[PDB]
Amino acid sequence: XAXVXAXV
Amino acid sequence: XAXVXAXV
DNA sequence: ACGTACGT
DNA sequence: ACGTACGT
Ligand SMILES: *C(=O)c1cnc2ccccc2n1
Ligand SMILES: *C(=O)c1cnc2ccccc2n1
Ligand SMILES: *C(=O)c1cnc2ccccc2n1
Ligand SMILES: *C(=O)c1cnc2ccccc2n1
Ligand code: NI
Repeated sequence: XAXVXAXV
Repeated sequence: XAXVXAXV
């Protein structure tokens, strides 16, 4: 859920 | 992610 | 419900 | 001259 590299 | 000239 | 982010 | 960055 976090987006820091993928954002899902 | 390393910062030695951009640091991202 | 998954990998992105740069230039001296 | 070099890899760090999280939860909905
Ligand atoms: C977001 O909160 C989150 C948490 N765990 C995960 C596991 C795998 C893919 C995506 C995820 N996203
Ligand atoms: C993004 O691509 C990415 C990959 N690995 C991680 C590990 C821990 C926190 C955030 C991350 N983001
Ligand atoms: C940092 O760890 C890192 C890794 N690879 C990259 C590729 C392109 C731009 C920035 C980057 N940062
Ligand atoms: C910073 O500007 C910079 C430019 N290119 C690089 C290539 C390899 C390692 C570190 C670098 N830092
Ligand atoms: Ni470059």
